[PDB]
Amino acid sequence: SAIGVLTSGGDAQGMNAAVRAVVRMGIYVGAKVYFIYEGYQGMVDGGSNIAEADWESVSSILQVGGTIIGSARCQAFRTREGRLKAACNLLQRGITNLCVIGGDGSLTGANLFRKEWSGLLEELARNGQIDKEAVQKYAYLNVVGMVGSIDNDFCGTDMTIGTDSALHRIIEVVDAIMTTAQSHQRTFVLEVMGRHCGYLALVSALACGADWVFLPESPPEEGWEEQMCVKLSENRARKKRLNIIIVAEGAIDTQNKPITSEKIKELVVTQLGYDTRVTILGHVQRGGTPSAFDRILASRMGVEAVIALLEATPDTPACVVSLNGNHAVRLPLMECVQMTQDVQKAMDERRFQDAVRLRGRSFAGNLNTYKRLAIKLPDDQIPKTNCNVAVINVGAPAAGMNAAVRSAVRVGIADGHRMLAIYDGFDGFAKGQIKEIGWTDVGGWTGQGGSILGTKRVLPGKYLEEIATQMRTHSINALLIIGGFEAYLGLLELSAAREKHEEFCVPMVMVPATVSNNVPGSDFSIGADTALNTITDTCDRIKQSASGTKRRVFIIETMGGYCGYLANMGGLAAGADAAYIFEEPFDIRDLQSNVEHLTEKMKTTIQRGLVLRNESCSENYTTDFIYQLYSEEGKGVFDCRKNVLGHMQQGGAPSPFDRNFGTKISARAMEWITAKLKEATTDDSICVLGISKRNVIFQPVAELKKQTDFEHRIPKEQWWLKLRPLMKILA
Amino acid sequence: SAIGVLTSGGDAQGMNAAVRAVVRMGIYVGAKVYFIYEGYQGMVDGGSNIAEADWESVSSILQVGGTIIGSARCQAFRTREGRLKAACNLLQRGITNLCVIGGDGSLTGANLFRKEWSGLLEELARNGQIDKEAVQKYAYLNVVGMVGSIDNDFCGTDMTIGTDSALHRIIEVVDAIMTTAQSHQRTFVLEVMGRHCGYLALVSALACGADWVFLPESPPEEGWEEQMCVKLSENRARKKRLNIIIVAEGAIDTQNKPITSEKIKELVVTQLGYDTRVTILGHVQRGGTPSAFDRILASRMGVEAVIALLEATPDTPACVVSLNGNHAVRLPLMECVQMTQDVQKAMDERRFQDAVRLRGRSFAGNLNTYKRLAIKLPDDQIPKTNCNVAVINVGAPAAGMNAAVRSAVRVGIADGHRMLAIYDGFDGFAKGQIKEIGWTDVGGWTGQGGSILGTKRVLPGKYLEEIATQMRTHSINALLIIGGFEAYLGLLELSAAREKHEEFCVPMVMVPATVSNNVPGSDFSIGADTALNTITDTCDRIKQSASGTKRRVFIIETMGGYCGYLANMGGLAAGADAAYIFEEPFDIRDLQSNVEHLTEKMKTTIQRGLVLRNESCSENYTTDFIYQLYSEEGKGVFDCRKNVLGHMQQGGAPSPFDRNFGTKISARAMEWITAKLKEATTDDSICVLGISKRNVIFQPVAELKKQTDFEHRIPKEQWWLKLRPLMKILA
Amino acid sequence: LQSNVEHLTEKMKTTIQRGLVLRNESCSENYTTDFIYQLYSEEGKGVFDCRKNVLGHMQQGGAPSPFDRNFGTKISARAMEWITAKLKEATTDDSICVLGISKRNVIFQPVAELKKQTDFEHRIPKEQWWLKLRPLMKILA
Ligand SMILES: Nc1ncnc2c1ncn2[C@@H]1O[C@H](COP(=O)(O)OP(=O)(O)CP(=O)(O)O)[C@@H](O)[C@H]1O
Ligand SMILES: Nc1ncnc2c1ncn2[C@@H]1O[C@H](COP(=O)(O)OP(=O)(O)CP(=O)(O)O)[C@@H](O)[C@H]1O
Repeated sequence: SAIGVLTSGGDAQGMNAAVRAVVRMGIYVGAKVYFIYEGYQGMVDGGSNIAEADWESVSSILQVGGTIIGSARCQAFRTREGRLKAACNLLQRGITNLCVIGGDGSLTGANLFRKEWSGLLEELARNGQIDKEAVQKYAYLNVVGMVGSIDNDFCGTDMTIGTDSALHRIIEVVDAIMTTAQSHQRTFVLEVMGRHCGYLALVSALACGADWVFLPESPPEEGWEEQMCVKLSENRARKKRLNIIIVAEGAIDTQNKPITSEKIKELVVTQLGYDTRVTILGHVQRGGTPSAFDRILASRMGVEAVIALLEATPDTPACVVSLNGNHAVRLPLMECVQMTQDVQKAMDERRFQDAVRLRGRSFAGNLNTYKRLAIKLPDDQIPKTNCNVAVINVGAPAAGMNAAVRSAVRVGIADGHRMLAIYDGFDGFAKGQIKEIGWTDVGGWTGQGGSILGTKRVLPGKYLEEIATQMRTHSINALLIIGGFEAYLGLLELSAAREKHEEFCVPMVMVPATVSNNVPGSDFSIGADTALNTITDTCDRIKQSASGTKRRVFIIETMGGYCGYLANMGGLAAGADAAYIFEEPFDIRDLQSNVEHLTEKMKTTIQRGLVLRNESCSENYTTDFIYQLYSEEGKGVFDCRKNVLGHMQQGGAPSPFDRNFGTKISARAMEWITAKLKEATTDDSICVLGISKRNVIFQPVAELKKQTDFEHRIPKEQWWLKLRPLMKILA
Repeated sequence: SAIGVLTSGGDAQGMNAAVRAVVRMGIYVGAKVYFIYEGYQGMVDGGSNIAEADWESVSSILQVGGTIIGSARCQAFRTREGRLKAACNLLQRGITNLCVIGGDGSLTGANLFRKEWSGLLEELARNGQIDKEAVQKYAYLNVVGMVGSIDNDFCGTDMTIGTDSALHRIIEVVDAIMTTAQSHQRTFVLEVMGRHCGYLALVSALACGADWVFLPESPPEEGWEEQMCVKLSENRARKKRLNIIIVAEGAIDTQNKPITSEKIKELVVTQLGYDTRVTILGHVQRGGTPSAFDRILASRMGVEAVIALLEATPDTPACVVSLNGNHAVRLPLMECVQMTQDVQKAMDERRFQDAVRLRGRSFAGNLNTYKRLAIKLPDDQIPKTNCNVAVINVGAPAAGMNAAVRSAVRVGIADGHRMLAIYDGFDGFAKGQIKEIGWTDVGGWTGQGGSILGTKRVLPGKYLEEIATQMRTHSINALLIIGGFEAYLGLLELSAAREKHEEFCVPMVMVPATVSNNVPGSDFSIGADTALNTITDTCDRIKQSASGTKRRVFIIETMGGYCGYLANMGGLAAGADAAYIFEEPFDIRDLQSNVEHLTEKMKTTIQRGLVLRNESCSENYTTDFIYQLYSEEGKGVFDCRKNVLGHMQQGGAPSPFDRNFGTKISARAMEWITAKLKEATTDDSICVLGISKRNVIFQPVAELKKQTDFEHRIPKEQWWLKLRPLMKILA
Repeated sequence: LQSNVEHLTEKMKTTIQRGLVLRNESCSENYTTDFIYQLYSEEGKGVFDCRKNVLGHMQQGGAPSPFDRNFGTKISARAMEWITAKLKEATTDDSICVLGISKRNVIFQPVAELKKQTDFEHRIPKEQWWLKLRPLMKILA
């Protein structure tokens, strides 16, 4: 009936996408929606800090860091006197539906407010408000929270709006700084945010393959000073021309004593005498522009939040909207606030594995993976099989492939295999471009764009004899492929060729890597976040144009092949007005309908348009056709420009999502390989390791055939199609 | 003969573009060229720190911060014992020509070494070297320096390699931060580099329209504490949701006492009680990737340096290569090293106007312009004319237009005019979209992409009657136009329409703004540095992807109209293999010849290609044609991809060059307007204010007609065409 | 366009399952022969399919048709008669004109007079006789 939305706490990139999603979805469901300026402060002050919102108020906001409606820290809201005055102002305007976008504290605050919402009974016991209105507006205080925080603090949620973006800032800094660690082989201690949370520290570290990291959840344990210094001297012996050490603000040892970045420098300058600087990043990390992931994430939960509020009844407890396993869920607000404090309590009580376990499994996966690729046991202590495992790149280049290779190699070596790097995909395979590869060979790869080993789309079918010859020559006991649809096709071909060539009767696993995200058996592929970010950046600049000129509509063609992932998701994140794709037919009625919408849109103040066309979405309805239609039908009203982005959409260095995705899923694949070799051939030894809903699973290529449209190289059931109605709503 | 190049001192972005330019140009003139690794240290150590360089060695270097060959600080080089050993190693390889890329100290070192050369006579008096070789390799030690430094320290030079890039890092941080300041209404004190130089502080401040700045050249003078605090409270009264204060590392008051950023925070937290943070940026500012300006700059001086060396004779004194007024000059090395110390001596001796005067006029122009737009005299003290001056945007959107508008408005108001903002170019003019605009209305624009007032290409010719009606209605005493060729054409039309419409008999001035840089009467236009960076940014990401297979050529189409500025300069900065432009005809022989070159290039290790096509460089030879030719003729060898960059080249946020160029030239134009109105119509009152070689000048539109190719809307004589031989040399 | 496409669709429920669409080469900037080909192709998808042809420079001809030979012959002779008659009376608008067929009979019209009857920007006249026949095509189809 009336919805109020506010933004409390340390601001986060994506907060604006969320407010936009709540205001638009609220209005779309036919509700009125009120801004509450300056977080809880606006609610305490009242009056004009509360103001109705229309469609136009949330445009030009999406692509912008921080909150276009303010975040106040609000002391007053920690006091009964403040909360009475807040509740009063809400009742003044009939607001009893509340959407609160903030962090641990903001949500602890809203949980407390909700419980206390019979502060109304105080209001009546004074003049405050009418007696009968203590019952009209009673405990139908309907609270829903979304966690907007760069820290990944909150317990319920797998992810928080801001984190991906903050990690972008950190890695932009880290990548920038690595070129100045050559002006002397400098050691840089970088101090990142996460006051009582190590997530942002951990992820950064993993993403830039950092030499050491410090988290409060998981302290170093006694004697690390020497072990770290061994690492950094070993690194000068490996000839590494720098060192990078990532330190959470709230890092501690096993006694809860601060490990400060200035402390670390003194240790390194003292023991080793390396030239050493310390950068305190600070509020950069809250700033800049919201990544495509946060824009989309925030947009999905702005919408679920509005549904959760209207679906709520006086029975339903206050909840927190979350994406767990790429599905939007509601979680009871009380319990999540509780669980988060519990994590502080675990650290406070020197119970560190408990803090880590309570953080979620995700946290522990990052931590475990990081250690494995950062600390190398001496050859003496890693005994193990005389197995030789190969690593190859197949498909077109995808950002993150390199990270992936480095991970596979180190985990294999760590598991005591011997790692063979195969060059140029199945081309180099057929021609025997194979060489042994070690731990140091893959150092500094975690953020390299493209493919250093080299990648080709060519399939193995016509080189089975030659390829089988190479496996025999090099005694290849297993194979890991990092690639796109061509890899998948490659496994099918080799699976079928087993009965003629013994050499292919080994465990073969693939992890998916392409900008296109068209690989069957995985909801995500290494490289697509990078691409979405370049698309998102580009559309932002485009709309800025459309906006200066006014009355202009841009038609923009994107990649994907027949896979409308980049187009669709790119559309959402850029706040386009339409994104045509192959998996959703559209006729000239659909086009005329969008054209008529845009026409009406040019009677408002937002006189711009953004239309995205998947490059292979329609035989006849080409980018030109669409450009010609809209140009012509808008004739009294707007004009158009077509742009074909083409292969620059790939982007450059992989985005952190792709680096870590590359790193994490590849290591998980190698684990599978060693476990299999350890029990020493059927369908179960040739599979795709991919992300399916909640968890990662290995799916035999046999099974994926029936789930695959071979003729357009896209899967048959694609998860992101369920999101199609958002674009149109949120526009 | 033989040339050696080294990189000493605090490293700077663009140092690599310079080494590449020296190696390629050295070889091109048929010299041998040696790397000297690790600055002066490599020269002292000898052996393999000196290594001959071939063509291939300097590829993949251009787009990378810092030095691919090291910078050592070198104590040994401060001692006769070190310099003897250095001189010895040079003679061992016949190196007697030296190119030194560094700063104050590096260059002071090379000047000393030069004077002392015939430390050789010591070499003979020992075993060191043959007696007769003390005369073959004698005082034909030929030294040439280039200044690679982010600080703009050195005196001779107008600009130093690294500054533009560093200012990019700073503004990237400052832009990122503004977002979290809005959110909480925070005051941010940012501490930037410039140990004993205020340039990087000053330019930043101007580029992000900072609320206060602190330079060591120009201290605050007594009573600033209160004056600053008045400013920041006035800013909350204006409802500005943040404050940004830029503090040079080496800021001081009039007594040479440190003004620390932690000191500023205490003053603001104390007197006003605003929420306040401090960011120390640190070595981020030396990092990241070299801007297009530094790439081009460094490339032009790498080349001049090689010429300077071979043209030198034992008479000619060691020099420092510089761009002053966009023309490469040689400056005696001794005198420039002297002058720079003089500036420290001036500050040390509390002689502050002398430090500013010795910094150059450029420095004092930035400082003066900054103050004018940052400090607003109370209405009481700004009396002045009852004149109404209009500001309009004409042409397609260009990054920096907004900065320009803000500057015009404030300088006009400061000059006691009444400022009218005209919306949507001559469209809105004809339709009377005119409104008064004030000081606060333009706050926060300095870094806004696109055009907030709005721009249209439509010309006034068919709306003279209507437009004249608007000037009469609003009593428009003068006009400032920020725009491209359409503005220029617009002034010609209105100039001609004077005799029929009295209303156009006012002073009209235009400042040039377009990504294209095709405006006659100016070597530069507001928006083109942004576009060059977008082009440069994009090629970098392209080269970053596809990595191991290579044998790929990218054909990339750029804007400009018929103006090959973006294409040509973009080509240089991106290190392209060709950039086809309209001002230099090419036939199918030319194309076949480039294709056959690239073919030979794929027999080397650098198997990539980059071809840029100005979008209107040829009717028949389209981007597709070129893509089809190269694709086909490389068939055994390489393959291709075409990309049409399109409307992103306008930009996201304007680059600092464009912001400051926008700000400075617009203010200068408004000055002209007020001076003209003060003497109160012929050709001299309708002109283009533009940058011509060394200095800015107003040129009547009458005079520019003969200097204009009207049919292709480019000027006739274009300064950057003299640079055409570089691309091919440096490739 | 959509209305013609829907007509042809219904037409393919009768026995005359063919279609013929003609496009004047400059009839629309945006609605090109390809656009129309793409629309009809796509919207007929369950029903009919398409082929585009651009006739081009054959439309000039091989040998002229008899109408054109005789028209060429008859009007040119008539123009020469005019020339000799004029030269025989031996300068204003009436000596520079277009000899052309207007309704029933041929007439000489000064170029001065034809300017106001001319769309210069698309090089067609303003009032064109055959446009009165436009309803026939649809009727007779
Ligand atoms: N009892 C409570 N506990 C915590 N926060 C509360 C609260 N009651 C109100 N709040 C609000 O939360 C603000 C505290 O800062 P805060 O902890 O909320 O940041 P945040 O949630 O956005 C990021 P993080 O959760 O990582 O701290 C206060 O200004 C106050 O208005
Ligand atoms: N008088 C001198 N004689 C010999 N070497 C000298 C010298 N002055 C400077 N150098 C060289 O340069 C270094 C010392 O000053 P430095 O080069 O570091 O300043 P700089 O030129 O890099 C940057 P800035 O612009 O801030 O002064 C030493 O490594 C030394 O090799």
